[PDB]
Amino acid sequence: MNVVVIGGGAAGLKAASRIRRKDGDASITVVEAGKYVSLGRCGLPYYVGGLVHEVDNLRETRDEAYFKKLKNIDVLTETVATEIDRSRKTVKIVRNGSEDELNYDYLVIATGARPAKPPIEGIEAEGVVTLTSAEEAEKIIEMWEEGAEKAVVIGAGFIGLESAEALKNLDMEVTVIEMMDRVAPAMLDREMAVLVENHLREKGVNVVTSTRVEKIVSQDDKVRAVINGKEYPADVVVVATGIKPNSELAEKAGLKIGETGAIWVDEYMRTSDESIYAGGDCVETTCLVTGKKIIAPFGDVANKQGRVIGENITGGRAVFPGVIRTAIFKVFDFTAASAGVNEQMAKEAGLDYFTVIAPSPDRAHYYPQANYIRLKLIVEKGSWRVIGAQGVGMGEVAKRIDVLSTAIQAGMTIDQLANLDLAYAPPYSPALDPVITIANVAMNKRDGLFEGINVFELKEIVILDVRSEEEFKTRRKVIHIPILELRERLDEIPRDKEIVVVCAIGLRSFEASRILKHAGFEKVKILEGGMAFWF
Amino acid sequence: MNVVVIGGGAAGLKAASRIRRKDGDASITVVEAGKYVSLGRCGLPYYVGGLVHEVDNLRETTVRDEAYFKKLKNIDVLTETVATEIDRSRKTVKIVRNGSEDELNYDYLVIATGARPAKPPIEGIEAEGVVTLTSAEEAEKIIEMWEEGAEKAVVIGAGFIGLESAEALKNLDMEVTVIEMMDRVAPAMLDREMAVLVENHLREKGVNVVTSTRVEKIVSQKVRAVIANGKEYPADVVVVATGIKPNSELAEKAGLKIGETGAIWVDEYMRTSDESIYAGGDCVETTCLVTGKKIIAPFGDVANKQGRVIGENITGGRAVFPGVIRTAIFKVFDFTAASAGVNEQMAKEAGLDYFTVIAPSPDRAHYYPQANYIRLKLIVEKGSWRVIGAQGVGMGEVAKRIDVLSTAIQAGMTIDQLANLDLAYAPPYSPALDPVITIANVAMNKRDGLFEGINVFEKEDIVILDVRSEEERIESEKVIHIPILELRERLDEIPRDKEIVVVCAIGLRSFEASRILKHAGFEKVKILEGGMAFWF
Ligand SMILES: Cc1cc2nc3c(=O)[nH]c(=O)nc-3n(C[C@H](O)[C@H](O)[C@H](O)COP(=O)(O)OP(=O)(O)OC[C@H]3O[C@@H](n4cnc5c(N)ncnc54)[C@H](O)[C@@H]3O)c2cc1C
Ligand SMILES: Cc1cc2nc3c(=O)[nH]c(=O)nc-3n(C[C@H](O)[C@H](O)[C@H](O)COP(=O)(O)OP(=O)(O)OC[C@H]3O[C@@H](n4cnc5c(N)ncnc54)[C@H](O)[C@@H]3O)c2cc1C
Ligand SMILES: CC(C)(COP(=O)(O)OP(=O)(O)OC[C@H]1O[C@@H](n2cnc3c(N)ncnc32)[C@H](O)[C@@H]1OP(=O)(O)O)[C@@H](O)C(=O)NCCC(=O)NCCS
Ligand SMILES: CC(C)(COP(=O)(O)OP(=O)(O)OC[C@H]1O[C@@H](n2cnc3c(N)ncnc32)[C@H](O)[C@@H]1OP(=O)(O)O)[C@@H](O)C(=O)NCCC(=O)NCCS
Ligand SMILES: [Ca+2]
Ligand SMILES: [Ca+2]
Repeated sequence: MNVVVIGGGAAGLKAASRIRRKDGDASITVVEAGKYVSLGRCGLPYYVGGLVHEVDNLRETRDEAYFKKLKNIDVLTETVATEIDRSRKTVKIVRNGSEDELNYDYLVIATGARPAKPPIEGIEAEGVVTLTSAEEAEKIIEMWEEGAEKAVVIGAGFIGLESAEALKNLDMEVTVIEMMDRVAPAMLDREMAVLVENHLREKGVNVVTSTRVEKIVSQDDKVRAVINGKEYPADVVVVATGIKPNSELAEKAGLKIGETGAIWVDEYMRTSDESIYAGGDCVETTCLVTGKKIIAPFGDVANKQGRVIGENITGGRAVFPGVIRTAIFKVFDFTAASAGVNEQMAKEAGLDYFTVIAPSPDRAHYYPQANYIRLKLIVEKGSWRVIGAQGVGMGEVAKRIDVLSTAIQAGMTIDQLANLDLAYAPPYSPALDPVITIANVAMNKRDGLFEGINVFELKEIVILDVRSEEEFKTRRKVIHIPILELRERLDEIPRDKEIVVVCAIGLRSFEASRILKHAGFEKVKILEGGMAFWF
Repeated sequence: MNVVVIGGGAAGLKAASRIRRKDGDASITVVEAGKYVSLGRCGLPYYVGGLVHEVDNLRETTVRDEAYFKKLKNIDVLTETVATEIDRSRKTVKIVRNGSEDELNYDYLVIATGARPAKPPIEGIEAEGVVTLTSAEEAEKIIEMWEEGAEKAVVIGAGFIGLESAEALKNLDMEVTVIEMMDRVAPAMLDREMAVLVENHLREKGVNVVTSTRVEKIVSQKVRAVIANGKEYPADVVVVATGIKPNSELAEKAGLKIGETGAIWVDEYMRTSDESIYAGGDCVETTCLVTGKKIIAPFGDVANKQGRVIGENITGGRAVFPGVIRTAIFKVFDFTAASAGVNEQMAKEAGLDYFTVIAPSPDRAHYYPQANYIRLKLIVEKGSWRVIGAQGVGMGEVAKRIDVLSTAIQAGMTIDQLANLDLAYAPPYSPALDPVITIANVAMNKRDGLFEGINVFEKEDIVILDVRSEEERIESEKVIHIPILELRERLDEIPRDKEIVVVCAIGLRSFEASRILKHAGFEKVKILEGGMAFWF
């Protein structure tokens, strides 16, 4: 048969490659609009930053010849598909300025997504870019070659912050302007995003939240951006404020657009027309924790979908049930990562939930280069199914979020979580993995064992520092009694007042809280996270 | 309530601690036969190897002795007190402390006596220089014999303890030999195809290894070990790492039930025959969850999980420990080796009909710096399509993929649901499709029959189709070289007569070669799953 696919990225070409494997004499035409094809855009930041030496490192082991000689896939570069005709099973295209028509039996719509442009003045001014194409990344390189030293990023998304770091590695002053309460809003709660935020500031990236941008001042077509009513010079601006899926070829063909604005498909990835599969960044998908439909615009999602499309055109049955939003990005020295549902979207899903956060050693506390990762876990009440997890930190958080991610897709309970046999040795984890121990911490709050509160809760009431050595401390109703000294002292403690137990990262806070309870104290609050989030 | 606990292993003191947090009034007494309470054994190798400066560190928080457990948890820890007999009718425990004999009254009793090292019945096994890494005493015995100038060593056992000892001892710039009776290093964890990698990294790091050899005698004056083939290996230190025995003897002497393994039997609640007697840690029988088999999982993580549930039910709860999956990990030099779930040998002895697949893949996006290629092996059950075991070895982050796959195995995931698993991907952390997702797809490619793959084990007429660019490789004998990007065209070269075995660097471009020829109708085309990596 002949298959025509509209794309050129992860989705398009993986779909193409799998159909080639299943059928060796199907006719596969991939229609692409740009010069480059199969480019590893999921790296462009690390190219700007210098980790990657040249852009062709993100297409390697890859021109049209590669796809011809290897897979016998005919890829037409710099050709636009301008209309789909489902009645004649045709795709009209433009090439060399002379139009033509491709006839298909199966068709892949894999058109990706474009950067959403905030409707504001000066957006098209020179020096305002997006990190969507090789070309735009390079332009950032030429303006730094030409004397650019100040940068504004709009948006603390993972693309935003990675272009923040990429740009600071160019020795530019970076300021990031975020619309929301905290940095990385899709992935994190305030509670946690504080950390990331302060790490950025500590690396010379300035970060301002809960502000829009009003205008982009341009001189001779340059820049400076008006925050709240402030100005932030800028020789470049990268706009990273979300995406908008390239679905209009699909809508103008009668294909069904779901409430995200993106092409609706089913589990099989077929679109409304049976002959017409679509997948990747242009397509809607289901959040399997809540079942709401969303756009999960990631590269792993794209390969997974594009393969299921490939398999189906070839006659098989394969499903892509949905996603859970497990994302991860890398900041200077911190990792941040998210799985399942966070507090805002757990709220908008109507789920009754409870929250617990417990940081833990990376590897054996005594082994060299052990770090403290900070995990927050969101558990659904009654069922006790775990519905979200998030992590930020200095050392190895990615593994904990991968395990908690597959735990959440398993619908595991904090009960069956706590006894998950994990791979432990002193260089890899402590005896009970951070994921284990926060399972236990969830059940100590659930079982009402301890009553627990976060750090935003500032009401300054007595705070007890069950610590022991102050090099970093808080100023003050601060009474200090070492945990080891507590069984004995305990006299200072007053009672009849709210005492909020506070240790270094909350372990000893727990072990005190229960000590006080035995004592007879009525109000004891343990500070989740501990001095881990005090800053 | 007063609760007694035999031994301050991990299990013993986590059990006691969990009780303490839920009951401030209970009397908790812990009896310990040795001087040191709560030492972290899992770190003694890295102590000997020098990563950890002081033995005492393995007992720190940022020294956690009886005064610690008294001042902080109001737990009465009795050091150097041996528990000699338990009597369930009397509900008492006889202790000998100070060469005097007393008794301990109890309402609930916890047995957490751990395991002693199994000692192979050999002549000279009690000579000087022969050690186990079971206690801080034996560990610093090693360090002092090196201080006195020992340079030759022999390890018996390619288990994790033995292997960690090989690296620790070689870090002292000694010449280290490992002798293991079975055909492969790390038998309980790995298969031969995988186990050879670990082996070869050991020899390329200068710890020499002899497999499929027994130890027959130890000579002395002060050591030297004669090995099978009567090969004699000089020795100035030997560590025996041959396995363990659960310290369950007071239990059967008290009439409690001993399981088929020799360890104390426990139910899911971690109780024994006597309900007043809970038992956990290295002395207890456990369930392997994929096969239902009864086993001994003498690991520190299972010890603490049990210890917590034990403490939870003494203190009026409902704790459950269903078993384990035998997910273990060790580090040898620049390599990491890990297993979860069932292994080939244990799968056939469990009688399950399964298939296997091997597919190495990059640590991170190939263009990102410090990408390594981990090797994953996946054992998937027939009919169900459940993933029942995985092994991974390599330089790079393998541990992540075995933690995720171990989770999938305990959740009963099939390769079909494994392929869709939403993981955390960004160029510095994984490639677009994580190695786990890729092996899932390669498995569904075996099950779907799209490729016939065979392992690193070939003397039959056949042409080895080599797709690669630079040959720096198999050398020869029926090898035809055609790089993959020219293969589409150059075909009347590959004789459409003989069985073809496509071999590439990692196994990936081979799959696209094998399918290319499938289109060409070659029929008798098979593939080397694993790639060039599994080769000598
Ligand atoms: C800077 C950056 C960093 C990223 N980092 C990550 C990350 O860390 N992790 C992650 O998971 N994801 C990341 N992504 C996202 C990832 O790139 C996308 O999810 C993935 O590229 C999806 O590709 P796709 O095939 O859906 O669309 P694309 O890869 O965008 O492919 C679009 C192609 O379609 C072609 N096209 C579109 N419409 C037409 C038409 N009408 N006619 C002809 N051709 C057309 C265009 O030529 C374009 O070549 C990142 C993206 C960017 C930009
Ligand atoms: C060198 C080494 C490295 C290891 N590495 C790892 C690893 O990397 N990963 C991993 O998962 N596991 C590892 N382990 C295993 C881990 O130590 C065990 O799983 C764990 O120690 C078992 O806990 P336990 O308390 O049951 O045993 P133990 O901690 O040994 O507790 C036994 C205690 O009971 C006391 N006792 C015993 N009998 C009596 C008696 N009759 N009277 C009084 N007291 C008694 C003994 O004094 C001892 O103090 C390692 C073990 C060793 C030795
Ligand atoms: C690679 C790309 C062109 C598709 O090419 P592909 O041939 O389909 O993908 P691979 O190179 O890994 O080979 C894929 C197949 O070989 C298989 N394979 C077989 N043995 C294997 C082995 N030992 N190891 C790895 N893969 C193996 C894989 O399972 C996969 O199987 P499948 O055909 O059933 O799907 C596409 O992913 C792309 O466009 N990448 C650039 C866009 C992108 O992802 N950007 C993100 C930037 S980080
Ligand atoms: C340390 C030991 C005695 C257990 O004592 P413990 O006080 O109960 O263990 P911890 O120090 O971790 O404190 C654990 C408690 O703090 C809880 N906790 C509460 N909030 C926490 C937080 N924010 N972070 C960490 N722990 C927290 C833990 O869940 C746990 O409570 P719980 O199990 O009752 O539900 C035992 O593990 C041991 O002997 N370790 C050495 C033996 C060993 O592990 N050897 C292997 C060498 S690596
Ligand atoms: Ca994802
Ligand atoms: Ca384990």
